[PDB]
Amino acid sequence: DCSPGIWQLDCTHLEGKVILVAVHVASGYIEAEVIPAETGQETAYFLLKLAGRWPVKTVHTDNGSNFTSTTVKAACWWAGIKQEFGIPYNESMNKELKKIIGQVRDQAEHLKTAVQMAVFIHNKKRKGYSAGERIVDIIATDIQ
Amino acid sequence: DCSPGIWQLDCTHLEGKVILVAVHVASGYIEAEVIPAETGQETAYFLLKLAGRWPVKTVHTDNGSNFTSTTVKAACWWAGIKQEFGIPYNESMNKELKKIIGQVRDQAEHLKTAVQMAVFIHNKKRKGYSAGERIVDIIATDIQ
Ligand SMILES: O=C(O)Cc1c(-c2ccccc2)c2cc(Cl)ccc2[nH]c1=O
Ligand SMILES: O=C(O)Cc1c(-c2ccccc2)c2cc(Cl)ccc2[nH]c1=O
Ligand SMILES: [Ca+2]
Ligand SMILES: [Ca+2]
Ligand SMILES: [Cl-]
Ligand SMILES: [Cl-]
Repeated sequence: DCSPGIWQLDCTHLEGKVILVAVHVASGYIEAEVIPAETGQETAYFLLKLAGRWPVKTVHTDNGSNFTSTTVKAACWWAGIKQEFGIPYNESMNKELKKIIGQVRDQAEHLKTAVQMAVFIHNKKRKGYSAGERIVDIIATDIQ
Repeated sequence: DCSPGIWQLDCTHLEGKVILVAVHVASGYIEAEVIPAETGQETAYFLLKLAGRWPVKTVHTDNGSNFTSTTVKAACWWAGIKQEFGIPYNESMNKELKKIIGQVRDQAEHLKTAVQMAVFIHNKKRKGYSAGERIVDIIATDIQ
């Protein structure tokens, strides 16, 4: 998709741990972190954090049951976030992010550190704007 | 100050808990969260997260000893962050953010939720651009 308010939110597993990945669809910009466990509390918290930082209008996921908890629904309600239905189920940021995580894995002891390093590398890499430059360009243009 | 790479990073205390607050100096845009405890590990982790999301060149703090830990220094080294020395010690986002936190405190059980709600309110409030609009404007203009 390409609307500037659309985000994709999924969890991946690595080293018996859970990584929450949010992708700004229009830009490829990512935010991610290791979460203690795959729960509605964690997801709702991540969403509130995301919505305070970017203009999040709609969120899609590849696992719809991710968004059934009362806590998630309350976070989306409070922040004014809707579920995206204009993206069908049939990218692979998860493999690409895991590729980068594997590249920097030894640069840190804890996976959570490695994940942030990978996010940094992903968002700054030019290919020629970076995802980080693209998101601010897309959002700033959408204001004016 | 007004350079687009300058951030201010402090901790506040509330309800026997610790809130890490990062302020984009040029825009007034904030990121914050409740951290388990006031440690170098927590600060370094916050900094890596921040640097992967925004172009962080320099960081100032009101408590210089915040940045003495080996872990913090390594995070700044890795991300290419320098300590800001162009801002002297003699804003009050901490009182203003605590004001908003107190306004929404009952809207959530856990302080960490309240804090994100306050960040959201702060960043979206027009006064007439919002801090959230100002930061993307400042950063996007600084690319082109
Ligand atoms: O390895 C981790 O997961 C973070 C970490 C780092 C570190 C911080 C930034 C980049 C890479 C590693 C660290 C670094 C030093 Cl010089 C000493 C203790 C340290 N202790 C830690 O826990
Ligand atoms: O109160 C918290 O700190 C978060 C939270 C919320 C909540 C989520 C977003 C905004 C406000 C509160 C919640 C909401 C419902 Cl409808 C049910 C269980 C819930 N349980 C929780 O832990
Ligand atoms: Ca319930
Ligand atoms: Ca040491
Ligand atoms: Cl280490
Ligand atoms: Cl509650």
